[PDB]
Amino acid sequence: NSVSVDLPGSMKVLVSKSSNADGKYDLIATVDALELSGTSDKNNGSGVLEGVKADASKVKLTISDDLGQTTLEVFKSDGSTLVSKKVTSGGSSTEEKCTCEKIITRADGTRLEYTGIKSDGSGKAKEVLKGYVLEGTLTAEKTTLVVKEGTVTLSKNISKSGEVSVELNDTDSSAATKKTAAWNSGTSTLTITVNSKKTKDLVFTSSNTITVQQYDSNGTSLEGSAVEITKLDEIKNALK
Amino acid sequence: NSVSVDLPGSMKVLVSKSSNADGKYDLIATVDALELSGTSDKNNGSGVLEGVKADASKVKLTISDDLGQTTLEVFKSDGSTLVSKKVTSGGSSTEEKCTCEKIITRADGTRLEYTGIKSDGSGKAKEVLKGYVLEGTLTAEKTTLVVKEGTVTLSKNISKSGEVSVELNDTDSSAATKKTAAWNSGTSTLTITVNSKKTKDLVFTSSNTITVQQYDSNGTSLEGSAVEITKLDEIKNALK
Repeated sequence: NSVSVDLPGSMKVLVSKSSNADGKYDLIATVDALELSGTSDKNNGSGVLEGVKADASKVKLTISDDLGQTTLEVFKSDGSTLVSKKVTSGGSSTEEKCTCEKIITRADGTRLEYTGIKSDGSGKAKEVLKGYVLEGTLTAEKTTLVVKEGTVTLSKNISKSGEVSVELNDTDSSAATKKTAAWNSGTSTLTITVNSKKTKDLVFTSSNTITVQQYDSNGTSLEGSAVEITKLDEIKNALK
Repeated sequence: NSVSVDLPGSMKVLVSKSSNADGKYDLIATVDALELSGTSDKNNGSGVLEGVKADASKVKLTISDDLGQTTLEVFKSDGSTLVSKKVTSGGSSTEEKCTCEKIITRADGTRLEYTGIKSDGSGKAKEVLKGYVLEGTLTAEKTTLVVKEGTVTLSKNISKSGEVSVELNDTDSSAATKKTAAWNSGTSTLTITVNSKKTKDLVFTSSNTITVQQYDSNGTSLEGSAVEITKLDEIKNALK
């Protein structure tokens, strides 16, 4: 049947031995476990092939009419989004990608800074607050800023819709110092529990601030009043 | 005459007191020492203004019909290139920019890696060679990779067209240890001169390699034969 043709960048394209009704030739080529297929005016392997990934991508392979340069363009589920582009024009090959960044400046002065936003909506994220800085990552679903203290990991998740929800995971094994948190979305309050007893209430206010309130030894009543967090060290302390 | 209108992000737009022939109003607004002007169906300041920078930019200011959100889009000399975009929708304002990257893999395995490519064609650049790594910057005119040794700075410039040209600047003041280089583009050879005497010949080969040859004490004849550079330390030595 078809014949294989060698292409720069260690690629290979299959082309039919004969043409079809309208004089065009078949082209079929596998690109890193993706099957591209198309038609061509010629029979030397040049032309345009196309295919899709598992994420419903749109891959376009363009082999120059003289078989000197191969252009592999990746596209989203629509085929109208220049994600990445690899051009092998003989000996050398050049790969091209792009990243974005978003700086949100809230009225009170606090900020959300997103760097290296991939085309899949992910990247690195940083929240600048009054007195401290939280760091973490960004996905299409949520920004996650992480604070770590000992074996405790506090995670503040800002949903794409700007919703705020906090969780806490402690790799501590002893059920005498192990912390376990519960989130109340109505009061935006994370209640920590150590040894079956409530211990601390962390409020993530509408002012983009965090307040700590301690429970009494009984584990049922809040003592004193809440206190605004002024520095990262105080959050770490609240996680101790 | 006109009246000023306050806009989120501490902006102000001037709008004519009366309409014109076709019922449209004038809008004029200065944005960080750029004058934007346009017409509107309304008289509350909403609408589209436009202007240009010194670099012949194309600035588009769009004030929502209810004066709640202001979108400032920057464009290149053509007005069809989304460079940057700042949206102030009330209390908070979000600024958006994008960057790109290009990885060139030469046949021999050496690479040119460009990160953080601004819209003006500039960014950071890195050349990966066989045994060492050169670092530097990228502009629309040339990539410049810099090696530094003492008061000597060697600069290898890869022109946009891929041309290679090397220069050397020594902040050394004494004309007894001060190095001064001369570039021969036919032989791709940089000849260093210390104390009026030729001392070293650095050849930047077509193999993406550097070779060092030492001059004899006389300063006219090349001794031994050229030697390929295997590590950054050897380049630094050649610059000593």
